[PDB]
Amino acid sequence: ITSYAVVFDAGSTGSRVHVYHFDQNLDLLHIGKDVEFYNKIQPGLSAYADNPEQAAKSLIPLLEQAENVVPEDFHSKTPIRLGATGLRLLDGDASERILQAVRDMLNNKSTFNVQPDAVSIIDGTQEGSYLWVTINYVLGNLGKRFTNTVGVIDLGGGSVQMAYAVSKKTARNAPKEDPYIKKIVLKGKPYDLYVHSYLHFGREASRAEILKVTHGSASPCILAGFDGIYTYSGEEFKASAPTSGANFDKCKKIIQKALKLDYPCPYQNCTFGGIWNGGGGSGQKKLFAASSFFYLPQDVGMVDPNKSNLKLRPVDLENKAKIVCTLNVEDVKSAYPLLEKFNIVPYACMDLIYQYELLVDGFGLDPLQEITAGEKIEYQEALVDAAWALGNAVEAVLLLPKFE
Ligand SMILES: Nc1ncnc2[nH]cnc12
Repeated sequence: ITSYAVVFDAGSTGSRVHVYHFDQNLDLLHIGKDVEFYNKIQPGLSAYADNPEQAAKSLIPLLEQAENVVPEDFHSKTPIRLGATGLRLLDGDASERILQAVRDMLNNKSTFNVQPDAVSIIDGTQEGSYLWVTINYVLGNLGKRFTNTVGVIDLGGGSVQMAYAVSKKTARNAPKEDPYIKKIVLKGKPYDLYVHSYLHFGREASRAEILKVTHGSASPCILAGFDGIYTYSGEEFKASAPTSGANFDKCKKIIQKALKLDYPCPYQNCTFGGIWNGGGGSGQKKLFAASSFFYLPQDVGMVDPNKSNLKLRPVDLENKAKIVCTLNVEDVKSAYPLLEKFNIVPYACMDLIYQYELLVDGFGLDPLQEITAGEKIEYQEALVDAAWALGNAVEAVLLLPKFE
């Protein structure tokens, strides 16, 4: 009558296990006091790049816990999956050896149902599409017409993803690299998901794009009182404020350049960089913005304490940057200790204007349109990570006979 699912998320600095218990209607059942069992170990699979057998072994305590959580009679029919990030940055084919060692370990050490596609790297558009499933699952939209689903935007470190449901018309029309449409059937309803991952335009990566605009020169995107170097992907970028410090107007123009808003559009309409926007529409009217779209507001005191998401309009980011872009590093460090925790005080103005620009100029959102940003989303009384794991589990369970 019910089904479990076990999902590993092998991130860059640790590995996490999620176990879910779905009832007959695909609603999550509590496990203890949460809507999942969750645990984490460190370090991540990357720490064992040189020893793949040990990378897989790192996960064994988590697996054992998952084995104890799922009652033994269900084990045979319970899917287990592992999604890895990052891990691609590994030299030679250390990436693939690790994934294979994981497969071997799951096959040797567990009783769970390991499918051929169980262990993989979750790219870019795959992540965006799983996040779309997580969010629309949590909100009870699966099986509804595409127009009642909530599109997702995820500002990762390296990339930003946009995922939202479209018409079969729009899908069929889609331009002929990651394909722009991902077909997924959820609760028996086929969806055509517009999906795109923008490499270089994640939170960390975007700073490098921005600083490239000014080459060896000071940048007005940098706060007064920092004159340093930004390192991204082993490249150094000069990051020094001009004499007058940061400046919202000039930083914004630099950001507009960095985004390649003016890149010619080979299709009907584009976001930026010549990328097709997927045509917009009802599927993109309600949005949930994940990861750094939440972290930044949280770090500049926009979010109520003890909260994992918030409603905001993009104008809120612009208005925040208008103040923050007048401040220096000491001012911002004192105002916003979380930026100091994360070592990104100098980039406060840049980060805000970037998010405002990306949303409005880039993705064509109305600056007054409310969106939800969060790292977690409410499900019953609990919070679910606004990430790919749950969506991955949902998809896995939906392949079972019965769940349909
Ligand atoms: N508030 C935060 N800022 C930056 N990175 C994070 N990762 C998790 N929480 C974060």
